[PDB]
Amino acid sequence: VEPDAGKATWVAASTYGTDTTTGEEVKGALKEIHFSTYKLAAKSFITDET
Amino acid sequence: VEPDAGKATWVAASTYGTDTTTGEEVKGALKEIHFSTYKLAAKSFITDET
Repeated sequence: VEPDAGKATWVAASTYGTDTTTGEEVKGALKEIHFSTYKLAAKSFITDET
Repeated sequence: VEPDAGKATWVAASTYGTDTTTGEEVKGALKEIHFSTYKLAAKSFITDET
């Protein structure tokens, strides 16, 4: 599962040259979410007399 | 040769299921019998002179 924002830092416009800041954001970070399974079980019996 | 009984116990009028306890019969059996043989001999010797 992905993450969102993502904050781009505005630049006052004194300079030219590129000369571009970018808020130093992680290019590819993701989150694993993992699932697990439980088991319900029962037993019954029948005696050889009833 | 076999031995005899070899009894089987009756249920305690409540213990019908499993619930083990039912007794058991004769675990060691088949008594051996050995026939030995005995030997004998006789002799009688005559002479010409009599």
